[PDB]
Amino acid sequence: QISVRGLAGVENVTELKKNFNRHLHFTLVKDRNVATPRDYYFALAHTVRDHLVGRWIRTQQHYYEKDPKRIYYLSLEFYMGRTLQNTMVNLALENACDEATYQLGLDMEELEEIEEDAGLGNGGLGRLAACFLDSMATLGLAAYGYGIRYEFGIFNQKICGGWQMEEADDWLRYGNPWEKARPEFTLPVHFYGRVEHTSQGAKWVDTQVVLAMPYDTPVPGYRNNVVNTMRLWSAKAPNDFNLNVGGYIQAVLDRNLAENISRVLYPNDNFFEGKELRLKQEYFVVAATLQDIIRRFKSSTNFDAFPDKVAIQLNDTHPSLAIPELMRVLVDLERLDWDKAWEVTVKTCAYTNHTVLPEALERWPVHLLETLLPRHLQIIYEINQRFLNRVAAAFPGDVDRLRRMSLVEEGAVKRINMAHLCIAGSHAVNGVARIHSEILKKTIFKDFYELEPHKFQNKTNGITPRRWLVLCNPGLAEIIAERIGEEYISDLDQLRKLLSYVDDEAFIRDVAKVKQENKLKFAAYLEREYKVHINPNSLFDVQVKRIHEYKRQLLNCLHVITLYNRIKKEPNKFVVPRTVMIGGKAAPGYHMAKMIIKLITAIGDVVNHDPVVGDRLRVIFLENYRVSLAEKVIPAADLSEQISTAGTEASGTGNMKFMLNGALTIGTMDGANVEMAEEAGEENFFIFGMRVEDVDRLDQRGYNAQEYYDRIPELRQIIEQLSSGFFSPKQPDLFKDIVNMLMHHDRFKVFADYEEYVKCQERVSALYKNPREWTRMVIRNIATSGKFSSDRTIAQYAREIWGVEPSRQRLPA
Ligand SMILES: O=C(Nc1ccc2ccccc2c1)C(=O)N[C@@H]1O[C@H](CO)[C@@H](O)[C@H](O)[C@H]1O
Repeated sequence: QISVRGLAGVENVTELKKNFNRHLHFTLVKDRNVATPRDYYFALAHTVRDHLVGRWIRTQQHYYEKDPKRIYYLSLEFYMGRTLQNTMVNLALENACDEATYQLGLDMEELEEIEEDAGLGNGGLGRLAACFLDSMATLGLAAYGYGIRYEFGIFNQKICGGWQMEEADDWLRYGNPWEKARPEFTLPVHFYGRVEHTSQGAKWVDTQVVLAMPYDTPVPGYRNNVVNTMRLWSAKAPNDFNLNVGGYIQAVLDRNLAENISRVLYPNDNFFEGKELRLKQEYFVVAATLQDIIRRFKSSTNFDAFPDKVAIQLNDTHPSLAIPELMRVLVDLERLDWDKAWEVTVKTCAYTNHTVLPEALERWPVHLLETLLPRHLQIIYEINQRFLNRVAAAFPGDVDRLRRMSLVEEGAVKRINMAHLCIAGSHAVNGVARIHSEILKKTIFKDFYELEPHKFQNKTNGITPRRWLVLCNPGLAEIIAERIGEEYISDLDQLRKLLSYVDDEAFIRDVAKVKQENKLKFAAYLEREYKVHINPNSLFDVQVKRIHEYKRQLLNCLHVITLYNRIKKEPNKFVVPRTVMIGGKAAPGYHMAKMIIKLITAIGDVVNHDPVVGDRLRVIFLENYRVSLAEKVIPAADLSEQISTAGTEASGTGNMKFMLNGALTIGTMDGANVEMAEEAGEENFFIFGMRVEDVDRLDQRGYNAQEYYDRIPELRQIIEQLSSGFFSPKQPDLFKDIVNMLMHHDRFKVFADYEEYVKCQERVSALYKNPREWTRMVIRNIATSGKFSSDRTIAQYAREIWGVEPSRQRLPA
């Protein structure tokens, strides 16, 4: 059908069709008379998987021969989404499979909707890991993703009476055709026990053993025949575990205790909960991974070359135990001296920070580490002592620097600061956008920066143009390719060439056409799967991301209510119609975030059924926001809401997805928004609100929300409506907590940005009245979105952190 989806050769189509029938018969044990769409999905999945195998075995054998430096990306989260379409795209099989399935009398797009998302992540940090694996394969790096195979990923969100209900994400129920169990590579992990000191070193003894079983998932590069590996550990009890009939039975049933380690992903987005189970997960992935790393290195005695052959990237502090675990192995097991072991560790490890919010930082109580990991605590104390000696020597007599920089936090409960541990034990520390990285140097890690300025770097985040353009928006990818060819898909800087098409009337028409088709298709999806009705001619105003106070979904709510009140005041006046879509999950125990969801639905209940409003304003809450839903709503959007309080969103990546797919951005000068506006030109961006400096000034003075309430009549009206029960007639005080929070304890200064936000929103509406000028500004965004490709991000990591050269050269097919 379309060019970028590859060739549908006579011979390829014939082969696909016969392997499809072979798998349906031999693999699924079905015949065409009983087969359901799910059976058809699986036969296709298995048929496409067959094409990976040859390339996967030869990629891995190639690494064994050439022995390049290996990159180990350690993460507790990999937010993968669906795999079928992505595999077809990267293998150039999409059109062939489309043809082959059509000839079998099947609709491939219908089959693609049957795949479960691999939802092994919460949000941004998890999806970054997924984009990174794609880019590393595409750039020909010898890279491995290492994490946990959660039986249950992020929960499915259902909305019931406006409230969020959580249900288990049983994603493995029908099986996962993409993974390959490797039980033969199972490894032991130790917990608890005690430390014994001998003539020749410390020994960790009397431990409980949990087995770690790896599952390998292929990661194909873009049309380069490279297939890398994502290895995910699963927890298994040993067979002498807990080993009378009641006693015998119970001992077998208690195997569950060990296997609970890999059962479920913690659903917290930017908040730290000090739970033992979570600590076990963190050690589990670290201990199993490091043994695999060492095994692979030994199959290349001399650990001097270890950092020449190994890089370990820590995705936040979650796998921070890699540092003392590497020390433990090198000192206790390999018998290296401390200082040499430490040199190796530092040169091997690097740390990426993803947030500045204090409540998100990992601070493990000492008594937890004492019981679960007694040897690691000793190594940590030893690391701390040697580190503080260096601080003392560099800043003599600065006793307060010593307590500020300590890995050990004293107080009610003693805690270990894992961020401090990572900085001390890594040769490189980076933030995820230029503004975020500067904030790390000037505020939270200022002391560490003064000690070791050379450690601190920036690596602005990116998103893969494969999943986030070609896969989810084939229409846009095609019209771009018509003008500038296909090479941009792996070299996104080439989109700049679209600047010379900004006054091209054909191109303007095509861009606007692709968007309207995306909007029609999404409007249909809402009717079919959710029986909700929207005007596809209205402006699609969307904010999708995790529900958090810092992200200020509440500021969006205030604008929405303002528009509604303005309409009710002047019903027969013209306003640009909007569909306001807000989606995202709240962490199960975050009361305020759950209250915000209820507020959103409550506004919709009033707004969507007011006859005077008509189809001029619609408020929709997008249920169960996840990777596969993002792939649908992002191409359909006109306006991207990126309205976090300046200084709080480290980078953001949703912002980039929208820019690449033809939405204009309303946002604050926060995270990557700053660099996006810089690339496109500020005139092509809807920037409003306090900058970081303005937030600082307001804090020095003290934030008084009352002041804004007193001086803004429109804001007063909204608050009074909330208090009085306008949006909750049967529970008049339902939103008292929200009002109280806004008036008295607002950490994120919602009121302070309200006026500029509403003002700027009027400028958006004005521009949308002029279709040709809207579209020309759109073209200016798409054309400057090149910097935000994860290929760029990964090449910077490779060159400035890992010390390896990316390559676009094909491996033989
Ligand atoms: O901190 C994040 N997530 C988590 C996830 C689990 C956690 C568990 C315990 C404590 C903090 C946690 C933070 C996160 O997603 N941060 C986001 O990372 C993105 C990728 O770098 C950024 O774009 C985004 O700005 C940032 O908020």
